[PDB]
Amino acid sequence: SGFRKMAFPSGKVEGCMVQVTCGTTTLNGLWLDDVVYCPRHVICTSEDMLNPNYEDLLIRKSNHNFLVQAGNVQLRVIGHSMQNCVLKLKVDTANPKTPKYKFVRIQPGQTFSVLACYNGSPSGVYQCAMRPNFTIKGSFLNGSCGSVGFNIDYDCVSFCYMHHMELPTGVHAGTDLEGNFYGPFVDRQTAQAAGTDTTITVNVLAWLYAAVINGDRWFLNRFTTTLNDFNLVAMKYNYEPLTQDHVDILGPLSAQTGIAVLDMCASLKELLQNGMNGRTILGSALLEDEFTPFDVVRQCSGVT
Amino acid sequence: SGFRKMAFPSGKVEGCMVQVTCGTTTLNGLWLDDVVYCPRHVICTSEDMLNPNYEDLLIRKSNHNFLVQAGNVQLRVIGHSMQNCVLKLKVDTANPKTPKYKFVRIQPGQTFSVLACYNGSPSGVYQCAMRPNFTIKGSFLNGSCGSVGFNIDYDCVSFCYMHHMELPTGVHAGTDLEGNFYGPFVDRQTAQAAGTDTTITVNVLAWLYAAVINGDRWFLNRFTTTLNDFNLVAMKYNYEPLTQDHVDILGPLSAQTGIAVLDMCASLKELLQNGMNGRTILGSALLEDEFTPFDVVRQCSGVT
Ligand SMILES: COc1ccncc1NC(=O)[C@@H](O)c1cccc(Br)c1
Ligand SMILES: COc1ccncc1NC(=O)[C@@H](O)c1cccc(Br)c1
Repeated sequence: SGFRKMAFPSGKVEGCMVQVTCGTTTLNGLWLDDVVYCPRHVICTSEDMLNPNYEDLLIRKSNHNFLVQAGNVQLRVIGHSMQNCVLKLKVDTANPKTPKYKFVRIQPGQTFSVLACYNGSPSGVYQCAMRPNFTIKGSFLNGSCGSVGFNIDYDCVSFCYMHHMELPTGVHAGTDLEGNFYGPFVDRQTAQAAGTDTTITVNVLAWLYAAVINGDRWFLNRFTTTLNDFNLVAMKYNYEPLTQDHVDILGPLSAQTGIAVLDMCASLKELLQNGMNGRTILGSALLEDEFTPFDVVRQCSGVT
Repeated sequence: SGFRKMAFPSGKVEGCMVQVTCGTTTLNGLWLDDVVYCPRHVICTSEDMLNPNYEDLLIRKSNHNFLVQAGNVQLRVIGHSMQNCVLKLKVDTANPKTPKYKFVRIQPGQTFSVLACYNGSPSGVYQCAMRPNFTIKGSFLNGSCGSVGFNIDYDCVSFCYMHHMELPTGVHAGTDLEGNFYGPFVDRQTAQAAGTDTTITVNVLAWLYAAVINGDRWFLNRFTTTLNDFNLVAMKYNYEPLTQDHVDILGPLSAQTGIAVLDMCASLKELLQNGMNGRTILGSALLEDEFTPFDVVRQCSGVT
């Protein structure tokens, strides 16, 4: 028992982290096989970030200008190319620590672990979720760019995020491993405000099932609701509309606990309307939305 | 910017996890050099846990009865001994992945990362704190025993916890790496209720400084207090008494923000007396106490 914001073990990703330097800018890179992936803003100076022309900036850069260091050893750069907002540095050596891996573009609401890095060195790991407005509420300082988000399915690492920037609102934006930004963000130091950060309803319900599984049951009530009635409440509280796909994905949790999805929705409805009244659920005084139904099952069953 | 419950990168610990089986019981072991450390209750059957005589149970066990598997390869056991509540299995091979390490017995209030394991395989990593009542609020299922807690200072892993049991209250108890339980708990399936779980005041103050550093300042007020006045409030709210050692340890955070420790105490006093009024601090609706002043500085400065 017990429920924690748990991240995947980071070892497989740690063995991929390298330091990439170009001119006077140093950030993190991801070394998989004979390719190093890093944010293209590594070629920029502070003056360039105002409105950079990455194609024109990359013309003045040769393979020898990209310094790639893995631990204390220097990798030899034999090719460089830009794919969207990432640079792919072909090195002469395949990473001997390359795990089985995939590049996946996640959907908003999905979760992933982040290995925060500085100068190619890991500092920590934490669990995140892609917000419905395509930002992530991370913990990153200057030099953390190139740090990646990922999920692990037994031995396969699915890289889904690469950190690129911090918005003036303190929230984070980045790309998938093909260099495509999540959301409308551009890799430019400009006015970029995030949209409405709605609550991931399916995740809150999954976390409510996790609470019941771990003994916290005070919020269970004698009521039920319908998808349309629940969604009227969810709209009022800036919660994502619940769909039959969401109900279907909560099936195993509903089966495990014996609490119908719509009954759990009615508990959530009353919690939205009446608040927690000074009470807590799984050590939290607010409704947690960064655990997917998959995460709850995984943690409550011990998937390694 | 941003503040997260961040764990240490787990790679160095993952390379130490092995599976230990004795009879029909399988749990995790920690392989460092040529020794495997695991909870001594591995020699018990379900019937034995009611009141086990570990010395008498260990007499019927020989080196060949302890099956130690690292990945898919079997380690040869050449010695076995009991140190307090841990078993030390001498193997014929030093772990090639042994990092620089220490065994440390932490104080209540200190934090550490846990690598939850099952059958010698890591499932996840999360940040924990030793509660003042010597329990930890973890996330562990049957088979997680032998999973360890640790801290990392650059390249050195300081192992501080080994998971042994779950109390009927759903909280967790375990030992340091010398086999000594934190708190009064015994490795026996008996009535063991935890003491009062007080709030780690110095950590809440450190987290309040983290909030100011990251932009959340609404809770700052025009007041100050004294250590004795603050402690009258802390006693009423089951908070640990604040000492001059605690004030001293919060010195760097006070210096960074320019907010005197006693002024921050006065903000905490008003938050205890008036609550959050439906507001949040660093995405939490309650006062977070599982970040030490060291953790806040580390995260806010990017120590790798
Ligand atoms: C203090 O800087 C950070 C803190 C956290 N995460 C990331 C950063 N870095 C930046 O945001 C910055 O280098 C930048 C500016 C404009 C566009 C891009 Br692309 C990148
Ligand atoms: C479901 O079991 C768990 C869940 C989480 N963490 C640990 C366990 N295991 C136990 O508590 C159990 O093997 C036991 C019983 C009595 C004394 C000892 Br020592 C160990």
